[PDB]
Amino acid sequence: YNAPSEIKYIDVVNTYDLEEEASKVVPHGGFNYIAGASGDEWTKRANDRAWKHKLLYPRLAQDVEAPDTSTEILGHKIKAPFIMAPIAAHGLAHATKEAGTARAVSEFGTIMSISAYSGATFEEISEGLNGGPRWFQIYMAKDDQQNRDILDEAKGDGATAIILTADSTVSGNRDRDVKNKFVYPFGMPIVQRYLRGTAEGMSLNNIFGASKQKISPRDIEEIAAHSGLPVFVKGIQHPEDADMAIKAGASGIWVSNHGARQLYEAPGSFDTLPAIAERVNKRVPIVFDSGVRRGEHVAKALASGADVVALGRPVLFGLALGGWQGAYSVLDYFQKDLTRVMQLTGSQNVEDLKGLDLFDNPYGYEY
Amino acid sequence: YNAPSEIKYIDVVNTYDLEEEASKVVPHGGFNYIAGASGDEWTKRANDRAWKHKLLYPRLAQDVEAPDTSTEILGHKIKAPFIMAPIAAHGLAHATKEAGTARAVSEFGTIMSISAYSGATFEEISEGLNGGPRWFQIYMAKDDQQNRDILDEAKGDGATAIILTADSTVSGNRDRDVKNKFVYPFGMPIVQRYLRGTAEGMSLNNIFGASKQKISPRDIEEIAAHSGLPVFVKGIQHPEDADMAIKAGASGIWVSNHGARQLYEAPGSFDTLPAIAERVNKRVPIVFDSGVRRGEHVAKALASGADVVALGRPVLFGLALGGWQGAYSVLDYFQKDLTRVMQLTGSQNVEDLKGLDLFDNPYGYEY
Amino acid sequence: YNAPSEIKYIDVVNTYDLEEEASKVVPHGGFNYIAGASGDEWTKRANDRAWKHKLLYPRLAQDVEAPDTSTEILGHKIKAPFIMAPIAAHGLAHATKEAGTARAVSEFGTIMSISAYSGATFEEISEGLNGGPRWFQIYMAKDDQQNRDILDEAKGDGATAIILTADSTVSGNRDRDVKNKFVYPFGMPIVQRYLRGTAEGMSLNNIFGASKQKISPRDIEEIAAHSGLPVFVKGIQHPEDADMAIKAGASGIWVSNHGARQLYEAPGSFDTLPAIAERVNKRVPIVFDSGVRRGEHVAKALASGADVVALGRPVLFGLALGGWQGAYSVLDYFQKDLTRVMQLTGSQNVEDLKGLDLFDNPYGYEY
Amino acid sequence: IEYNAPSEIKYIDVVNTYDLEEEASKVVPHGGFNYIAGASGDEWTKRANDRAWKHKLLYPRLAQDVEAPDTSTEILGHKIKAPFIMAPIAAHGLAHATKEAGTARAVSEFGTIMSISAYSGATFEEISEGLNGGPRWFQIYMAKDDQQNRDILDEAKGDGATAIILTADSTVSGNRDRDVKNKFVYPFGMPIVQGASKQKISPRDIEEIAAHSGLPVFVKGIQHPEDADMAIKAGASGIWVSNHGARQLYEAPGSFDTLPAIAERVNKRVPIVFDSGVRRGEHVAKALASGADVVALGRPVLFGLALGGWQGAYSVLDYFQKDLTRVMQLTGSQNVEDLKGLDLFDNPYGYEY
Ligand SMILES: Cc1cc2nc3c(=O)[nH]c(=O)nc-3n(C[C@H](O)[C@H](O)[C@H](O)COP(=O)(O)O)c2cc1C
Ligand SMILES: Cc1cc2nc3c(=O)[nH]c(=O)nc-3n(C[C@H](O)[C@H](O)[C@H](O)COP(=O)(O)O)c2cc1C
Ligand SMILES: Cc1cc2nc3c(=O)[nH]c(=O)nc-3n(C[C@H](O)[C@H](O)[C@H](O)COP(=O)(O)O)c2cc1C
Ligand SMILES: Cc1cc2nc3c(=O)[nH]c(=O)nc-3n(C[C@H](O)[C@H](O)[C@H](O)COP(=O)(O)O)c2cc1C
Repeated sequence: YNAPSEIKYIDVVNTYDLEEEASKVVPHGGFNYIAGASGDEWTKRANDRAWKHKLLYPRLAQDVEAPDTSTEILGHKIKAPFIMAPIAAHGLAHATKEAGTARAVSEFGTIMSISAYSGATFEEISEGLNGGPRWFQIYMAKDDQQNRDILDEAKGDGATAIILTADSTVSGNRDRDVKNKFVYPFGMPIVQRYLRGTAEGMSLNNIFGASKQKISPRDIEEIAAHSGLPVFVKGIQHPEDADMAIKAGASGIWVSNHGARQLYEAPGSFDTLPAIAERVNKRVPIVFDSGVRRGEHVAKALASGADVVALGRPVLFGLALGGWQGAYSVLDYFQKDLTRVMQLTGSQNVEDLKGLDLFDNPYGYEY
Repeated sequence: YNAPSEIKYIDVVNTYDLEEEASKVVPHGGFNYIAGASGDEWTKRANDRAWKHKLLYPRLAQDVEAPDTSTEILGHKIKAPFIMAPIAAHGLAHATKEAGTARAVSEFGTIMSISAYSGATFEEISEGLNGGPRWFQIYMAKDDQQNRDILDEAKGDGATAIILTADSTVSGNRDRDVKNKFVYPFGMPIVQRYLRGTAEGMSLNNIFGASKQKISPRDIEEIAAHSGLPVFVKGIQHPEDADMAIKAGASGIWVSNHGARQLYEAPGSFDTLPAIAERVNKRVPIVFDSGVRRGEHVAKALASGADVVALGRPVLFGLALGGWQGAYSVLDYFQKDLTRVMQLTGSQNVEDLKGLDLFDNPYGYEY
Repeated sequence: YNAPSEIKYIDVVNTYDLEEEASKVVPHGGFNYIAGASGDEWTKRANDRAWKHKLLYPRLAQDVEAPDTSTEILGHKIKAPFIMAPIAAHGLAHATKEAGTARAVSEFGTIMSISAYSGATFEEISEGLNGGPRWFQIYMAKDDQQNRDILDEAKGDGATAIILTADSTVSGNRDRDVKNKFVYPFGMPIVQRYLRGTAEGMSLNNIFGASKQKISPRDIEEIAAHSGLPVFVKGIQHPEDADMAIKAGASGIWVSNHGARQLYEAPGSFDTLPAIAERVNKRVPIVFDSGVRRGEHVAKALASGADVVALGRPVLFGLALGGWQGAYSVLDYFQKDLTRVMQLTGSQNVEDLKGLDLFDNPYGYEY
Repeated sequence: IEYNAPSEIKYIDVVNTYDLEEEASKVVPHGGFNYIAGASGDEWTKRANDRAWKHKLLYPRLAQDVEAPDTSTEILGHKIKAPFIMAPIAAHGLAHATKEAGTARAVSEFGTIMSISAYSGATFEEISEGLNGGPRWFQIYMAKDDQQNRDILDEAKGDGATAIILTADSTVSGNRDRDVKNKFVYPFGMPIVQGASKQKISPRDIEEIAAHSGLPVFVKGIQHPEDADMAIKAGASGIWVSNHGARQLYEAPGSFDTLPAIAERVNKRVPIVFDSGVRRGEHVAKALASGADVVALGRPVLFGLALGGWQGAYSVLDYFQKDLTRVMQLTGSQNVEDLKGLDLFDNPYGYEY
């Protein structure tokens, strides 16, 4: 499996261009596994087009200069209001794999979310992170004991938070992977205690198929008790699941449609956020994801009730293209892109963004 | 008439791809008789896009495992909440014709609907049905006795329900058929009793022509008294017709626009179901059709007030590609596809699906 | 100037196809003068797409058979609720010019509207009409005497109503005609008196330029008083103009935007009709035009508050393809087309069309 | 650095202004051509500026007793032939050799107000030549150093500027994808200046520029009505609704969708200049009916400059006037005040209808 191995910074004019550029260095099956989404990919187009439903205003004479993008979340100072989303199998994009990404995230100065379906070990990622804050994302086992072990091992690694992803009890209808009969070209060290024998050669359907299908609120309570760490429930799109999660002991709400890779013919993630934030009414922090590509998106997410956003596909396309330097280039882009938007909207800091007016656009994408 | 005859299962990644796949093997006239719709087919595209007006929510920690797709309608236990739609002249799609389809539907475990314009005899379909349940769909003659005869034969063969298709009192303006100058290349045994000889060589326009134009509610009463069977009234888009049908004695309502093949410049069928369902007010069962293509459209219909759905073009496209096994592949796909959707929306059984929240998308297809 | 001369019936499948088909046998300039409209023709597209804002319901068990398209307007019995709209310079479409169209309309059994910018004389047209009813459409001269003159000639020739086209005090910005430097290849005998020459070699801007710009409500009183005939005011899109015209003695309101050939960046004509019909509140008859192409449109117009529609561009493509007989085929197409629609909508007669429920589509054209 | 703008001077036939964009791409150097035509991000907000005109639609009106409509109007004492003036734009040299002076002469002979950018490729003297006694407003980009502002404003009152336009929506550049991709470097210098422009602009800066210049000040870049309140309160004599032809903030609305709410907050306290997207008489009319007092034209004049110097520019100003004159006739507008009273049709379907 010929993954790219080249390391370097890259010019990021916009993050949409990176998809096509990565398509040229990443193996066909893997690239489309990274890029693709459920069905004819309509709900992924909605993730992207929802950004035009709410439009930013330029603001004049605001007494603003050198905006400060820093913020804080569960006591982690970070350089911008974004973090790295859990993404499986970075190996698919670059030989340095999760360590590559980790090192970029670490040096940028934000949080790395580690995925249960990681291609690399904790040890290999820890050396990439070099003491940087990390949270861990769990896809659960059926067997309770294996869950205690993963959470224990994750804690020993230093994870200061746990992410329950619950939107993937079975796989989404990912036509690209099915037509390419994709199977993972390496193992998943952390979870293979419950695939028992390698993830290599298996499809994402049997992997999700061996994880826990029958997740209940009790699982959120349980994980919080055992881990002793703050718990995010990730994949939420209906506000009712925000109440349920919080009542179950979640310390944060992660709004997300899994980048349209799960339930098809669903709304674009950003359209669900206001309602969810209104229900949460600031009881816990909110991380938002699924379709962020621009600083104008980070702003809009913040203005709409998110505390931070999680970045995914672009950072993977950066990795592919220049390893940890390519990824850092993408993180650096987002900060600078955000820094421009703050200046033109009268935002001195991250709290100002959360308070911005938004122009409602009933006409949508075609205007 | 060079129908395909090859029998086999097929991969089904989605049902849309089947269209182009069938055109390569089904001859020009018959293929376009099956695919196309009235006018420029704007309403057919409406049936497809209506699905994007109400969107599903993913639900999390719903305590759901191995969802059950079985439901019951008018005493029949069926494996999934869908039935086969009455479709004429399956010979256009495949040499095994209505028998092929019958075998698949019966072997899958759901109800077959028999078209009065079937290319095969009642006897030939029975072979195919090997005991499975059937409903009979009548295009009424003008002569009463001939209605009684047909209903009596239908009931003789085993029909447990009669479907009155009342939306075809004259043909829609099917441009593809006018320009191809399409005429049926074999006869219709159940109805030639009222044609100018045999249905072979005739346009659908004159066949409908030979059928009853002046259909009134007295006909619903008459069919039900005579047949002593449940009568569904089919082709309903407007709520008043549903009340009228029920007062006239109908035992179910069948929401349909005939796959856009009749009145042009009308709404997508799905946009009309809620208002019809409110007027029905759970007095009788509702079957929905016209545009179903995914498990998600199956769930959205039940959620909006149907009890089951009817499948059409997709099953025919499959039958063209692999006879009874091609058709079976398609039904199986709709079942697996529904199963995924139930799990992700947090529906343990079919009754849960009818209680689902939908997201209103006022932006429409382009979002 | 090489206009078509062939006379024959034609196969009309839909009226949209006729446009491209007439382009094959009509000289570039004259064709594009017929086909085009103001600006980028966005408002011509709005005229067509507005039909998708209100969608017809099919209705079942309506007890309808052989519907009757006949109707009556200001005491004229006619075979269908449509009339021929006034259009200049028919000789650009066909050698028989306005006499061929007259023959078509008269044989069909509806009303002919004569343009003041006709290229036939009153006697040539009158010959094709062989006694059929006619309405005369005036573009006013600046000089009062010449207005009295034209009306005297129109009443003497048989006209039973006068149509005041008032939406063209100056020309639309018709981009096709400027780029083609289009000018008329023959004279216009009826208005010649107030052009300082012959209409031959003149642009439509300079012709409209000679006509009265300063049309006021007194111009309506005066035409009524002089003619003694019922006066339609034509080009209305704003309800206030309906009040104004009726208050000035108009006996009819003709809703129109000149088939999008005048004011650019304006609504599709059909969207403007309900408001107008409400303000009119049945004080006088309403003719609708500007975009009619199908029987569904005729039904929607009548259901939205029109008594009749007027046909235009497609009748002229008809004339190009087969002179009076091609034209007749189009009228006969509209008659048949509306007949199917009445059958499926449950309309026995023309009055029934006026009471139809329409489904509201807020999603517009892409749905 | 090397720049080879077209130098031919001629009148052109303008059928519509959309066609001028591509026509001018055939005779303007690629880099500079796309500097003028391009916008931020993937230009969705520039497309938004154009499509907004389809949100409100004009009605034809009949028997309005109208003839020879009159497009003249008046703003802060200036009598102008049409309710449009020229927007402030930099680097006219990018379009034509005659640069700002060419545009000046078209604007002057036509009979409306030239607006002069601080970042112009020409001297006040070179521009005054083309202007030939005609009226001018000076648009400032503020420097950090107060003395330079005061010096540039004195200079501008010296040349005869009768208003000052403060442009506050460019505290940092838009994200112009084309310029980055084409590594476009500005080919000439800006002799009215000499980057470190004033980021931290406040209301106090409005007060100060009114107070020193002693001229009417317009605030330019407004898309939020609060900012109209802030401007009038700080002493602005005018409000200039603009998103900078979409060359600035991305993923924002089309300028014309924001106009009504601003007009409503302004309450005719000061006059309103509107811009960003104007391409037809139909748009001048809708801007006016939606609360504007005059519009500013930009890209289409420049494209006319490119194709025919002052005479191309002029052909464009001429086009708008005739185009607007057609619309007035068909809408029942005798004069420019009548346009501000026009009813508009609400189109909730959007561009696709
Ligand atoms: C290739 C890929 C792999 C992913 N793997 C995981 C995973 O293992 N666990 C998880 O919770 N989310 C996973 N996600 C979802 C992301 O955390 C996030 O929700 C998504 O990337 C946001 O969409 P965007 O990247 O298009 O902005 C994955 C997404 C992608 C594209
Ligand atoms: C080729 C074809 C033939 C049909 N023949 C009949 C028929 O004989 N009787 C009837 O009641 N409906 C008939 N229908 C309508 C179907 O019962 C059903 O309404 C339609 O196929 C559903 O739309 P879809 O297939 O596009 O989802 C036919 C539909 C198609 C596409
Ligand atoms: C080529 C052409 C010539 C026309 N000439 C006239 C005319 O002389 N007088 C008039 O009142 N309307 C004229 N009209 C407008 C028609 O009366 C009518 O409003 C229009 O054709 C309806 O639009 P449609 O043809 O797209 O349905 C003309 C329209 C066309 C297309
Ligand atoms: C190439 C270019 C340069 C510009 N330079 C300036 C400038 O220096 N100062 C300023 O206030 N506005 C500037 N603008 C904005 C214009 O004043 C005006 O707001 C814009 O042209 C309106 O967009 P439109 O011409 O596309 O309708 C510029 C616009 C363009 C396209």
